[PDB]
Parts: sequence; C-alpha cells; structure tokens
Amino acid sequence: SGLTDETAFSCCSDPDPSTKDFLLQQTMLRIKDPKKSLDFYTRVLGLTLLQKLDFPAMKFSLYFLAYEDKNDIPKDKSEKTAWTFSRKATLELTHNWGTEDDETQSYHNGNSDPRGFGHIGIAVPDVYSACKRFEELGVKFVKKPDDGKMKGLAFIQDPDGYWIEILNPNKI
Amino acid sequence: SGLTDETAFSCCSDPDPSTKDFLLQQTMLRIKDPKKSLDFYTRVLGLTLLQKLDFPAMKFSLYFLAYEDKNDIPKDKSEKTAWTFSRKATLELTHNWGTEDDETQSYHNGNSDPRGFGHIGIAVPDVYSACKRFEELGVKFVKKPDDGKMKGLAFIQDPDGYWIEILNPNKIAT
Ligand SMILES: C#Cc1cccc(N(O)C(=O)CC[C@H](NC(=O)CC[C@H](N)C(=O)O)C(=O)NCC(=O)O)c1
Ligand SMILES: C#Cc1cccc(N(O)C(=O)CC[C@H](NC(=O)CC[C@H](N)C(=O)O)C(=O)NCC(=O)O)c1
Ligand SMILES: [Zn+2]
Ligand SMILES: [Zn+2]
Repeated sequence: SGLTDETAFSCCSDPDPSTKDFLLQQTMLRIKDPKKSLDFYTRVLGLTLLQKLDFPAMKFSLYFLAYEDKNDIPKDKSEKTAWTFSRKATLELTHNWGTEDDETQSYHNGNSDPRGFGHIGIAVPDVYSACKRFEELGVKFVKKPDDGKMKGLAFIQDPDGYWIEILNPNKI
Repeated sequence: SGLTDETAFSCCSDPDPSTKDFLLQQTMLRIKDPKKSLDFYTRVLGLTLLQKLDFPAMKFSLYFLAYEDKNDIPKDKSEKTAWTFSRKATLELTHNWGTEDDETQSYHNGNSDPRGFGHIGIAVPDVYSACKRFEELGVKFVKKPDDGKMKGLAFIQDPDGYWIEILNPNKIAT
C-alpha cells in the first residue's frame, strides 16, 4: 500500500519541549573479535576510538568509536566518559569475552532471516574513489556502486559481516 | 579475559587522509508499521522527520528522522535530499509495503538468538524524568532505570520491539 506523504507527515508531532535536548548518541553492534573490528573501523573507515570500557564482573567490553579528532578526547577517565557519552553519532561495539575463541559463534547482521536491523551508513565525498580504495584494501563487498538497483551507493561488510552503506549526500 | 588496553589501542590506526570528512550518517531499521513508528519517534522521542522516500517499483518507503529543527529542512527536493543525507546521526526506517497487514510478520530486534544489533541510544538530561514521561505516555519498557544490572540507564521499545537506550552522560550508570 505505502503511505502518502500527507499521511506520513500527519503522523509527525512537533517535539515536546522536554525532548529538545535529546540527542542520538549511539548505535550498538555486537562484535566477535575487537582486534579485527578496531582495525577495520579505524584503518579502513577512519573512525577514532573514543573509549574502551571493561566490565570484568559481567565479562564484556565496550568500544565507542566516532568521527572525532583524537586530540579532543579528555585524558582523565571521568572527564573522558562524560565527553564520550555526550558525542553525537558514536558507534558502540560490544565484545562479549571469549567469542573470538569460539569457532561455533557468530553474530547475525539482520539482512537475512530473521531480518530487522539493516546497516549503518557513511557519508563520503566520493563513493567511487572510496570503494576503489576499499577494493585495494581487500574489503568485502555486498554491493559495488554500480551493481544492484540503486546506482552510486555501496554496501561493504565489517569483520562480523554487518552491512555498511557508502553514500554521497550530494548525488542522490 | 578480554583485551588489554595495550592490545586494543595497538589495533587502532590513525585515520587515512582519504577518510577526511567521512561522517556516520545513518542507522537503518526495518519497520512493520510506519504509522506507529513515526508517531513513536516524533511524539515520544522528539525526533523530526527530515524526508520521506518512496520506491513504488520495489514497494518500500524510507523515513529519515533526526534531532533537527523542522525549519532547517530545505523545501526544494534536491536541496532537501542533500541536506538530509549530510546530517549526522539520522535514523532510517525502512517500510516494506504490506507488512502492517500481515499478522504473522514481525522483525527481529537482535537481542535474542540470533543476536547482532543491540540498540540505538538517546542521551538525555535526566533519565528518570524522561522515563516517567515515557511511562505516562504508555511506552513499553525492557528495563526501567533502576532495574537490571546497570542502574540509571533504561531500555524502552519502539513499535517493532527494537531496544532504545536512555542514558545521561553526566550521570553514568552504576
Ligand atoms: C545514496 C543514497 C541513498 C538514497 C536513498 C536511500 C539510501 N539508503 O541509505 C538506503 O539504505 C537505500 C538502500 C536500499 N534499501 C532497500 O532496498 C530497503 C528495502 C529492502 N527490501 C529491505 O528490506 O532491505 C537497498 O538496500 N538497495 C540495494 C540496491 O540498490 O541494490 C541511500
Ligand atoms: C549511561 C550509560 C552507559 C554506560 C555504559 C554503557 C552504556 N551502554 O550504552 C550500554 O550499552 C550498556 C548496556 C548493557 N550492555 C551490555 O550488558 C552488553 C553485553 C551484553 N551481554 C550483550 O550482549 O548485549 C546492558 O544491556 N545492560 C542492561 C542492564 O543494565 O540490565 C551506557
Ligand atoms: Zn549502548
Ligand atoms: Zn540506508
């Protein structure tokens, strides 16, 4: 069926004043092996590791990455934490300890049964130059820019197989 | 055991110059019913609908929401599109047509087998006041602020059952 524009925007309320300072701070993905994930997101995609949080009692770690200047990261732990969680658009990678050593274990990327989550997306100045570099670095592709239905956008995968869209906001 | 700081920090490369101006623009979630979802994300959570995209041949729509001023949205379609997709931290809701009419259909939130995706998280000035309003609005909870293992953060659910974390950066959990 699909919604008309008028129906859709009619379902949209103006923000309640109590929500005016809310910000979309994080997207969380579970990762099998942070050694592989951290290398991918920093070296291939150019994100910065803001903070590493460990929870020994609960046997997991959290890695928060974002497009931020590392020199802006506060050194003091408490000041670092308050800064990290106040950033927009961070990526939280969750490491349940031991998964990297378990050959039977893997996470699900949400694009096959059972579906839900789809992807994260990166805005880039140039999809084609970006994917050419990706190709040279051995990155695995779901969708090269000119394949599939929508031309000029790409899907690559991280070491867990999560889809990452590559897009140019000025060519859509 | 888990990685030492030293191992972890050693796996991090400085950004390649070619990655300059890269930004984390969107998180995409599939939604059963855009009527419920748009109402939830705008009225309950205070996000703004930036742009609606329809693809009739493939029978799906895309809804991009973000914490942005409605008045900053360009009126012209081409200018609107370039603006929407240049925003940081947008939420893309994907509606495959017909799902809302199929009582057997539902999406998986990634927090049960098979796990993967976990949640999106909203930073708020006050988790407790935010969750009190959520309760008052009939919002469904996974984890009220002082329940579960980490105190002072909450998980609520959207109409598809996706987890949304509620957190206060100036009042860290536990
Ligand atoms: C540039 C650009 C641009 C323009 C519009 C939308 C998007 N993004 O952010 C998409 O995710 C659309 C992706 C699209 N999304 C869908 O098709 C969603 C519907 C699908 N049935 C699903 O459930 O995933 C897809 O996966 N296409 C693959 C292709 O073209 O080969 C980007
Ligand atoms: C404020 C704040 C704050 C501080 C630290 C971390 C976080 N975030 O964003 C979390 O995701 C922690 C959530 C946590 N995440 C995990 O426990 C990660 C490991 C888990 N086994 C998994 O796979 O998700 C969880 O689900 N706990 C809920 C509860 O308290 O009962 C927020
Ligand atoms: Zn989180
Ligand atoms: Zn997308």
